[PDB]
Amino acid sequence: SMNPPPPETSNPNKPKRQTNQLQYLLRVVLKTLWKHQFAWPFQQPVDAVKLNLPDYYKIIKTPMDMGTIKKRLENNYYWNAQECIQDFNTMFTNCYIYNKPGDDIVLMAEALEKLFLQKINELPTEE
Ligand SMILES: COc1ccc(S(=O)(=O)N2CCCCCC2)cc1NC(=O)c1[nH]c(C)c2c1CCCCC2=O
Repeated sequence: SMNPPPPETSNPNKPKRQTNQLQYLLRVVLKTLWKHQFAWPFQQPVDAVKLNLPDYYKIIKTPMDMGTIKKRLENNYYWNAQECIQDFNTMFTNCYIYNKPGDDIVLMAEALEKLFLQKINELPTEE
């Protein structure tokens, strides 16, 4: 079983803008999680081929990861902050669907998610 193509990170047909909320999402929220001890399972799409996980994309139909989110922000793929927040939520949801209580990755996801929520609770004012 092959990996699916990774999520689109650029769309030359979508209008683009910079906002303070998107600045905060890339340079505060994403950066805080990206530099964290537990970031590494979440920095790129799950490679079901190299890791020999042929059921991963049978179970996870909306994959998402912080490498994709980072590239989406850097390519101005998001217009609304909620599009980016939704991607982080999807990434965490996938981890809790595929993995079980007691798995190390679940503990890593919980710690990253706590930090994500703390940072998003300080999202700046909308324009
Ligand atoms: C044993 O699992 C790994 C071992 C090493 C690395 S790695 O060293 O980072 N690396 C180099 C080797 C080839 C893959 C590309 C990066 C990653 C992973 N695995 C993840 O990054 C990852 N993430 C999630 C969200 C998952 C998983 C897989 C396990 C649990 C299921 C899951 O939900």
